[PDB]
Amino acid sequence: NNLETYEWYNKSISRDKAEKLLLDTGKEGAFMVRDSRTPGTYTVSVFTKAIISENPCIKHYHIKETNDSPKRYYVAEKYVFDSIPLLIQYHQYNGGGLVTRLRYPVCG
Repeated sequence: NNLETYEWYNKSISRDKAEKLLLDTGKEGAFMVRDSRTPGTYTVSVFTKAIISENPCIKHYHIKETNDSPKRYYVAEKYVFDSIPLLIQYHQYNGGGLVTRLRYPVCG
């Protein structure tokens, strides 16, 4: 289940790089992900077309894990999943709060 393969996943990524990659993509709600280390949760870098202080804001959401069944990972003590991809795939489609529920996974 080792992410690595999602336009949104960004291994060894940081908070600055994702934003950088985000600011590069623009897709309001640019979705990205970055591994953490804790219980095994992954990070999700979400970016809202930003180029100044107009409004556009970036957001790095971490996918919390809760002994799957029901699901484990989540980014809002909300809808949890057995993996970021599903957790992401779930946001990318259905609702799922988040800036825009995974508007466009950034892969930089």
